[PDB]
Amino acid sequence: KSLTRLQAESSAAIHATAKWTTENLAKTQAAQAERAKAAMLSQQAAKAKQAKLTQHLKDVVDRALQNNKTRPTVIDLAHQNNQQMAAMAEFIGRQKAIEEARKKAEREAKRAEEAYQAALRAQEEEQRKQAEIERKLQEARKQEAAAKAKAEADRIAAEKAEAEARAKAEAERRKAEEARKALFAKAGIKDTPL
Repeated sequence: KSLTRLQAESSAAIHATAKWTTENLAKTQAAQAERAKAAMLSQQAAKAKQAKLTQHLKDVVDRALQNNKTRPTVIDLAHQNNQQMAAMAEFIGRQKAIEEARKKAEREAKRAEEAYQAALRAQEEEQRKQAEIERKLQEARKQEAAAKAKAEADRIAAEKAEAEARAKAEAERRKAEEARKALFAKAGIKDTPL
């Protein structure tokens, strides 16, 4: 094969690889946009869960403040009677039990708050990765355009070298035939009808 045809095969193979690279990045972009959308969905669910468990904590706090209204009066501590002691002991038991339930509602609200912050960070990270893939995909498209333009220019150069090779061989063949026939014609030996 001619050097121009061999050069056109080399650049066509490089353009085929540039196409594969761009296509791989385009599929990566589409799969990464789906992961970002999945992370937005998971973040909206953690946001809802945080609001729900915060409301539950608020409801347990209101149960405490309602029970606190029932606090009995025990001021003569040296002369407490059995009914006043039972009233105070039962009030303290109810306040301690509500406090255990409030501590648990608060532990759960805090975990849900932390899970909402983690899902916000995960959404941010999937969007960061998506924007980086998009920058690489733009890079892939620019390299592919350059490879396409080069493969095309090499193919046209190969075609031009063959058109020129053919024109030159025809021009040399006609020049030799005319040179031979001019010797006869210049000596006055002329052509005649068939």
